[PDB]
Amino acid sequence: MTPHINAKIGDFYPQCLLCGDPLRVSYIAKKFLQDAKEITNVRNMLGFSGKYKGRGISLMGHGMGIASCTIYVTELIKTYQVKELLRIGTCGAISPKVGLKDIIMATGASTDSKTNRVRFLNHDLSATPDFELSLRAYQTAKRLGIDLKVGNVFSSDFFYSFETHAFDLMAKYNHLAIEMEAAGLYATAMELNAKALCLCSVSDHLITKESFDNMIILALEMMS
Amino acid sequence: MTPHINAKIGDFYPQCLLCGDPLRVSYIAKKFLQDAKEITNVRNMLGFSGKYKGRGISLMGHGMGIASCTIYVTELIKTYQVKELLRIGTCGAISPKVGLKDIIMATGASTDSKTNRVRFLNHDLSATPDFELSLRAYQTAKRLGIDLKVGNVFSSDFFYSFETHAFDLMAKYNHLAIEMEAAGLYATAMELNAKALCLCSVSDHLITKEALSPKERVESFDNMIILALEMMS
Amino acid sequence: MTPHINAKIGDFYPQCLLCGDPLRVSYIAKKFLQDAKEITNVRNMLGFSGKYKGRGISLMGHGMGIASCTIYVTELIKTYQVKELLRIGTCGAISPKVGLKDIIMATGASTDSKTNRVRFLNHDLSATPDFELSLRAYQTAKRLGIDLKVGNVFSSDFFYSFETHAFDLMAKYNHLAIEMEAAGLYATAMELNAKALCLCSVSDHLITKEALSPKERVESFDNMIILALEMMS
Amino acid sequence: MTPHINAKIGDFYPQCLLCGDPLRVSYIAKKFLQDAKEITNVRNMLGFSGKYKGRGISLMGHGMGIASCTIYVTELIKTYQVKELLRIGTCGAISPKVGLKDIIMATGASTDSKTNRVRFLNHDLSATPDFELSLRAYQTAKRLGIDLKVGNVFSSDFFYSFETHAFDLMAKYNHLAIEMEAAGLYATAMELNAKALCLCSVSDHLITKEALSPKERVESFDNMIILALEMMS
Amino acid sequence: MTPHINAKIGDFYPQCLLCGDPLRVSYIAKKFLQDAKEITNVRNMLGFSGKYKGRGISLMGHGMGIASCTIYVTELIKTYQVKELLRIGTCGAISPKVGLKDIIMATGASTDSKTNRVRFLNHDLSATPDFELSLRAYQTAKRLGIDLKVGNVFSSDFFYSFETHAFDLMAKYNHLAIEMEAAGLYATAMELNAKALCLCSVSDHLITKEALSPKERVESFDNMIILALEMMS
Amino acid sequence: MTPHINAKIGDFYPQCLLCGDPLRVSYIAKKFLQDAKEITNVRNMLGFSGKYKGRGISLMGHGMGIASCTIYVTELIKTYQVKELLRIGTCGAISPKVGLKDIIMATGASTDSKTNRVRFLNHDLSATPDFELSLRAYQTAKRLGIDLKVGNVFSSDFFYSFETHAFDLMAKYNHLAIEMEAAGLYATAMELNAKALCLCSVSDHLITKEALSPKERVESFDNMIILALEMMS
Ligand SMILES: Nc1ncnc2c([C@@H]3O[C@H](CO)[C@@H](O)[C@H]3O)n[nH]c12
Ligand SMILES: Nc1ncnc2c([C@@H]3O[C@H](CO)[C@@H](O)[C@H]3O)n[nH]c12
Ligand SMILES: Nc1ncnc2c([C@@H]3O[C@H](CO)[C@@H](O)[C@H]3O)n[nH]c12
Ligand SMILES: Nc1ncnc2c([C@@H]3O[C@H](CO)[C@@H](O)[C@H]3O)n[nH]c12
Ligand SMILES: Nc1ncnc2c([C@@H]3O[C@H](CO)[C@@H](O)[C@H]3O)n[nH]c12
Ligand SMILES: Nc1ncnc2c([C@@H]3O[C@H](CO)[C@@H](O)[C@H]3O)n[nH]c12
Repeated sequence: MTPHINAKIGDFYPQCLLCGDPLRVSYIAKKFLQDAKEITNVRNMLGFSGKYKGRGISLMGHGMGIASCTIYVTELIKTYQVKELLRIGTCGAISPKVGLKDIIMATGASTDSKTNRVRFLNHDLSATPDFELSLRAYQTAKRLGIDLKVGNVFSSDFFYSFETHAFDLMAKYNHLAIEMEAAGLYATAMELNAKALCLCSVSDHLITKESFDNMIILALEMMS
Repeated sequence: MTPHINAKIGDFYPQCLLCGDPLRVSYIAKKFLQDAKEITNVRNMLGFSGKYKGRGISLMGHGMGIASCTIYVTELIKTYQVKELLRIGTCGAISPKVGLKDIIMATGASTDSKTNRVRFLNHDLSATPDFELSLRAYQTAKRLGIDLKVGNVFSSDFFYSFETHAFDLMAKYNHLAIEMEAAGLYATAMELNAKALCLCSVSDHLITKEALSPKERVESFDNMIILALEMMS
Repeated sequence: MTPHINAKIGDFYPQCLLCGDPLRVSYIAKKFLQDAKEITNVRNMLGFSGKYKGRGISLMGHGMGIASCTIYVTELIKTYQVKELLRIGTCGAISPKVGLKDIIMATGASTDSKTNRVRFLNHDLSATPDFELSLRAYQTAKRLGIDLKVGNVFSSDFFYSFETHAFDLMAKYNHLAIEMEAAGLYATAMELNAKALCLCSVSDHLITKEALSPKERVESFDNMIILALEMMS
Repeated sequence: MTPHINAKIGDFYPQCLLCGDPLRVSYIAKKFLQDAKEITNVRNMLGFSGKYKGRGISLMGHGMGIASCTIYVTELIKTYQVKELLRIGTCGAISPKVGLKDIIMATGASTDSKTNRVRFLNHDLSATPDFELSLRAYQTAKRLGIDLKVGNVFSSDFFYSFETHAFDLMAKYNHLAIEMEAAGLYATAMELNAKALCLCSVSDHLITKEALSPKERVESFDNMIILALEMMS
Repeated sequence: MTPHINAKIGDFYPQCLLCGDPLRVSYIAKKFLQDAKEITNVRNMLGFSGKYKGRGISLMGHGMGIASCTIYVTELIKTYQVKELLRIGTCGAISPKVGLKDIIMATGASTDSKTNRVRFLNHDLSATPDFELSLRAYQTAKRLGIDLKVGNVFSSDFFYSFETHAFDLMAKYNHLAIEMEAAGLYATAMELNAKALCLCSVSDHLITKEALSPKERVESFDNMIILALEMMS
Repeated sequence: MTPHINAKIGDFYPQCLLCGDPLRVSYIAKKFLQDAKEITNVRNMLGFSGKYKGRGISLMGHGMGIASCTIYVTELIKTYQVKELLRIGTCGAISPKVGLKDIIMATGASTDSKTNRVRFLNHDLSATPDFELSLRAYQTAKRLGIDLKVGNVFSSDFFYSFETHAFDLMAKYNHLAIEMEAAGLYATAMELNAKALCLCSVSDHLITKEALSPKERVESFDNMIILALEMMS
């Protein structure tokens, strides 16, 4: 076990969905999985294992911020042998190319964190997902009739930003939304030779100021 | 209200104890507070309001890491008018001068985060607590008989460090332990003109190599909890 | 009629193949492009327009290094109205998952350059290609039987590196090879709302030191050239 | 015997007051010490030993700027076995919470220097004083009826700043004044396991534009001096 | 022999004139050299050897940008035994001290590149030419009657800058013009213990927006070419 | 008139010799200057005005480190209208090209300071002297038979370095010795459009550990002193 997860070794399936909110994790388990079982609950951060169309899938909460997400993903990969990690979170849109409830696939995750400079020789790590997973998401979305928005996200250490004047420039450079974990998810899976992908649903639009079941079904179907 | 707290304005007393683990927040509520009332629970991050020896105090969980801690502390100060914030967390020791279950008062919080450079002109912000709260901690601990170790902590973005070779250097510069929130709590309270202090109890020793169970991280630290409650009385 | 291109507006088709070496650009025009016409030649950096399976395609040399690549790509987009930019080049392998003659599709381009920090608020810009273009490359490679390797590249300001001790760490973080332009092409295309993708053929293995002979170098690369022309038509 | 101090080993008491200005060091020796003795004079940077109310105490100049301070402090600790170093300097106020001639105790020293990143892994070192000395100063100030302001200072490489637009942000983050050595004093004493503290009296008010004269910066701060001598007794 | 130069070892003279544009290299070979042989042409990047008024000298193109220039200079020094490198080229004026057609000798080259921090301990490398070459340029221009402006240049990674708002500041600090290679040339010559100098001629004024005609760009730089060739004699 | 200089306006000649040690400044006034007159003494930092071979010449102490040197140089130029600043001093050699008693002319000054990044858009400022002054020194040294060594120096914030393992790399990049002010003097003179040059005499070798005796130090420094005074005539 670990300081942060109290599941037995082997309780996690090799494919795992991730959200920051452990209550969204619990919602998915109850609504979409058969024979769901809570397997961890340290710090109220819940994880579950269960079945979707007969196939095992795990769920795990990772909290908020790159440092929190990195703890849980590192342990899922190294201790619990998880191979495929699909984050399904929320984000604040900053681009006119997306609207409320749109699903974004993050093909790159920029950041204001120092974590990847520490990891990567003080240079610029382009934090990216596994390509096969990104291709799988695109094809799965197509057969579900979901319109996938695709681009970069900006993973910030700040929910309440001190650089809101720079949102336009981020959007100019194909950043569709801001969240707070993807660059850490991506860098950790790169570090540990695992397959990761971030999808986020737009819950706020930061420019225009304006029930993610479709993203959940997308994630479950691409793990089938 | 706020995106991460569903208490209404006025639910928090202006003095608030803080832990990363909302279950520790839950444990302190049930055991030490009379008429404890759960006042927030978004994302399972629990907060409480209750009285301690007749004086009202609040409790709030802040999650793990500077980014998580900053969200909750910002919201407590700006929206819930919390005035004094006392973090009582855990940490990993990197100094021979401390052992398991020792209490550390962080008079400075160094960091490998970029957050304070972003806040502070790309310069070095020396993240520090409110001196009056630190003096209270020292005096209260003296009165209670608690041996308070005082020094810097290092607030890291990494629980699993890529720089374990640097631990002796950190300890040479008076860093007693590593945790992951103090520099953010301190900078946020500095930004927002509030009073903050970080106390942390040693749950791991990174040199003599020990570690405490997740249960033990809630249960073996009543000394630090009582010290915090007494400071706020 | 930019400082570095003397074509007229309208001489470039909206899809353009890019190489650092203008002589390779010339090779492609003479071997593959019907009705190939030279349209620019400032600094001996040649560009061409022609047709491949009935579709208009342009070709342009960009020289070596992010700064050189950035000049040409900026001018192609902002003056000559190029919308899709497909770069093919060579690279030096640093990963045990790729070998000589492999074709790599760069789904991200890390860098030791300061250019993207200058462009992007002194933060970390994750320099990435257009997804629909990468989709086309994968689908076309499968169709042509090419076993496309997919991962990051590291775009360096140094051909002769001062950090060869870091190659294993780059390879651990899914960098398959080093070249010197992709981070620049990707960031310029992101800035200017254009669709770009980089493919590179492994001519040299920086770890084992194996290297293609000149005849091998042109034996392969022809496949990469066909891939690029096929995905653009 | 160092390049910068020509005292003999054993001339310094373990407790030493420090000023940047050696003529203030001279002023203190002549006015407040019995049996005072000039023990060093290299580069006109004077130091003295003598008694204050029967008790031995040393005084030493450290010049202006972190690099100068670090030289003298390093030598006082490593060569002359000084254990307690109390700086009593001057500063320029940037916060409305203080005025001319107020005394400030620096519970942290932010900086625009690169020295602490060089010392400390290119991370953020929170340069802080020894807590027991800081406790000593608060208690003695109270005991003497001296009003003592407490907060951070910002130690800059610049007397003539290029970032005066940033002073309000500094003041917002609890920086009461700007001086040029405390960060280096603090980090050197952390490096070398010594006890250090910085007090500074406001000699310039950067928001209203007052500036005392050179004569005045030596003679107008007797309360800070008496405070320092008292906490060393 | 080298990946980017296909001359035989010994084909270059120890003194080599450098220019970014290989067609300008060819122009110099035609108008100023006798018995000139083109000795290298990889990537259309021409180099020559021949006689300037009876004295053997070489010419070599280096492309655009620090990374491109560093490749060619490194190969000239380490493989082809070049000892004195004189670089000429154009620049964009940012100071009121220079105007169109002025020749600038760069006694320092500042930069927005990360390359010298990678080279030099992440500190500030002051990239400078060989002094004897600068003195020889100064005496040769005086003798030839050529007015030589002397100061710093700024070597940018960006031909199309994102920091045009900063040009006045660069000019205040004695940056007369912007180009894209000198900082790399100087750092490379310093690494490899070779002598190097950069002259540049103002073809464009980035402030007043004046520019030379197409004819003038062909014909106005002969005085700089002659100065270079003469100081190699 | 300034917080650090109590000279009357007009007390300084427009040509000023600088040295960090005010007692060395006094020594120069006392031995070489006709009608030498003390004009400032704030903080025991002496300065003088007088005549050498009939021409008026000022001397000024600037203390140790970039921050201190910047204070005095800024005030000399801005308040006292000093136009030409000739800095002498000592240095610690790190290159095998120089030995004890050698006089070094610094045509560039690298640094580990953050000052020039703060000054210069967070980019790399190449700190360089005025070229005319460098020629004057070379020509005067020639006339006087002095074998003047020319290259870069490294201006460090640290007398007691934490990076001694890097000295060989510094010397590789043509850094002949280490001192602590030149990068600041140069940047300040660039900022304020003044003419400055740094000369330093090798008193110690940090590689071979040779050192000049306390006596033989003063006879080696008269040569550099006379070089400086002869340049200002
Ligand atoms: N402006 C923003 N708007 C909506 N959601 C987010 C988020 C995401 O939601 C969480 C913050 O509520 C956090 O984990 C992050 O992934 N970050 N920033 C946001
Ligand atoms: N060796 C250790 N290293 C880093 N952080 C912690 C902590 C603290 O406990 C949590 C991480 O387990 C988080 O709240 C952090 O601040 N305890 N032990 C730690
Ligand atoms: N070790 C290496 N091996 C093969 N090719 C390259 C390249 C590519 O080839 C060019 C340098 O020869 C340049 O344009 C870059 O894209 N960089 N580094 C390389
Ligand atoms: N407005 C001001 N700004 C910066 N430093 C100082 C100082 C201090 O006084 C000296 C500079 O005058 C030096 O010791 C510095 O720490 N006094 N007033 C200052
Ligand atoms: N604004 C500018 N104006 C004129 N020349 C240049 C240059 C020089 O000309 C080349 C770009 O055209 C480049 O390699 C450099 O040598 N850079 N920036 C310039
Ligand atoms: N290793 C070293 N050796 C000799 N001199 C110096 C110096 C020079 O001498 C002073 C240090 O005593 C300082 O101000 C600088 O000018 N810095 N570092 C030195």
